[PDB]
Amino acid sequence: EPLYPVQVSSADARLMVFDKTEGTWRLLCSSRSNARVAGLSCEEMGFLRALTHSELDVRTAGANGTSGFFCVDEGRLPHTQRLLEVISVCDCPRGRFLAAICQDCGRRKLIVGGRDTSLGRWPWQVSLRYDGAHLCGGSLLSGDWVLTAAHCFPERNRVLSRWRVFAGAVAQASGLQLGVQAVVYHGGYLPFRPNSENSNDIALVHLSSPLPLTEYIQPVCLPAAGQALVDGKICTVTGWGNTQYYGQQAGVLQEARVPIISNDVCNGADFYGNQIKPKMFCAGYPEGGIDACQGDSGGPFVCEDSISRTPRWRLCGIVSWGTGCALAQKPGVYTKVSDFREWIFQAIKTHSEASGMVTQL
Ligand SMILES: N=C(N)c1ccc2[nH]c(-c3cccc(C4(O)CCCCC4)n3)cc2c1
Repeated sequence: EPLYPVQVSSADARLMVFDKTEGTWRLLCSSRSNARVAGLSCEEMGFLRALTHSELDVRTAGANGTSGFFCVDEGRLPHTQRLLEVISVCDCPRGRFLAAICQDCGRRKLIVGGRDTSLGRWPWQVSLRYDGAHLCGGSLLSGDWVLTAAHCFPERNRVLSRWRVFAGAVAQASGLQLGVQAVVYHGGYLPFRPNSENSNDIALVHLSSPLPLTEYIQPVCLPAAGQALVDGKICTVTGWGNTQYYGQQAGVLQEARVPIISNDVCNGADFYGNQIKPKMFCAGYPEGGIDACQGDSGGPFVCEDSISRTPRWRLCGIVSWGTGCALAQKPGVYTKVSDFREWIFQAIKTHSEASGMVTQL
């Protein structure tokens, strides 16, 4: 597990960044911009936000395994997308440094050809229902925000008073069921605007009230900044979708394990013939048999790593589309979440108070 270059102490929340030139960790020198440095640092690592921050003092706190300090270029800060771009080594005379409490995520506090799952195993999984029926899955990013697919909201399914967000249970008939205040969908999603090309198949659901965080309801993390999708890696897709294309929805949330498939193979004529656009990837088996399906759309494709020095699940894909379900040489296609990190943050930063359907290019 090659560590992410930005870390946050589980003990006291100190932020630490890696020095390429020396192999050491350095603290971040406190400054007038502590708040954005905090948020930016959480964003960087793949957490949604900094809930709170504070100043620590090396006289009362210890270096705790760090050699010196980085300083943040506050002029560049508000315009950077990368923390690693705005820091330089500095003396930090006053020995005061930054700590940040991030919105925790990716951690447990306990579909075709998959298995019945248990409660708390996938606590970010939500069911998105219109008029009483399950149409789509989604993934909690906080208690009030859900990441799902744009295609879940075509013309007829745009009356928000009719959507509900079901969380906290794995059986469809069990749990908490809340309203929706807004939907921010991607304006680069050509079909919503003919019909087209499924790039930018991504939307955010803002619930009219936040869910409690429990052992059954937790957010997922996001891919950290610059984090690559690793081909062949086995990740997990879950949902209440159909267990055969021409079948019934699962009554109990299912899970299935599927490897990432390189675009080399997936774009191949044997497979998808150049239909796999660069913000999409495929996952599944050349043989077929295990796949997501109708009604898993919007739900989580999650991959577990240890790059934050503790095991974490991160939402690497969103169930977008496929030609049938579980077909040999037709794997699942997913939205590449890492490619929409700044879009997710901008949307939430901009449309937090909005109501209705909002387009964000
Ligand atoms: N093999 C796969 N991985 C895969 C993934 C995702 C998939 N969605 C569908 C499909 C087919 C007909 C209608 C729909 C609706 O999207 C259902 C939700 C609301 C709008 C209409 N989805 C197939 C399919 C296959």
